[PDB]
Amino acid sequence: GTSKLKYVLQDARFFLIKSNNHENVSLAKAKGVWSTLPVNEKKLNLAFRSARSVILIFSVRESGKFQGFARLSSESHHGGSPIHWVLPAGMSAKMLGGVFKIDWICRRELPFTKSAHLTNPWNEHKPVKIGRDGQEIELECGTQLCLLFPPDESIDLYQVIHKM
Ligand SMILES: CNc1nc(Cl)nc2c1ncn2[C@@H]1CCCCO1
Repeated sequence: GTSKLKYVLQDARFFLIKSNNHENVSLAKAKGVWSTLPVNEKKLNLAFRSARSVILIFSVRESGKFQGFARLSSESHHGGSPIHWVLPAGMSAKMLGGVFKIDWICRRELPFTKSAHLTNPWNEHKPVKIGRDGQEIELECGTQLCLLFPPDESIDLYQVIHKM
């Protein structure tokens, strides 16, 4: 069903996450972690304290799709297990040092063609697929985008709900 998903998305904030490569999104799905550039890291840390749920919606650049979405379960933290990110042209591990823990809500893909009817008020009502890494998505647009994804029947949202 969709009832527990709607409960998790209640009063959530949504952020677009753009990755330069598929390898880091696969690593993120396997390990439950994400790292971003310092400007977005500060934005996400502020949002984590302010909202019942912060939702990251992932899109690999040039893929024409979203690769899934996840809930932040922690603020960023330094040290800890070193994540072996594949680094873009000039993106040292120092610029990705903060690690957020995340709980995946959906690991299924959604092609951009299926979201063409959704526009983001916080990006000049451009289609929601358009936006820079870290772009915030307004509540109503973000909720409807997350409901567009195929159900991920391998995920049990019971444990996610207890962390709210
Ligand atoms: C493990 N996290 C990341 N992995 C990769 Cl490949 N790229 C990233 C990541 N976080 C931010 N970016 C941005 C996307 C816009 C252009 C500069 O890079």
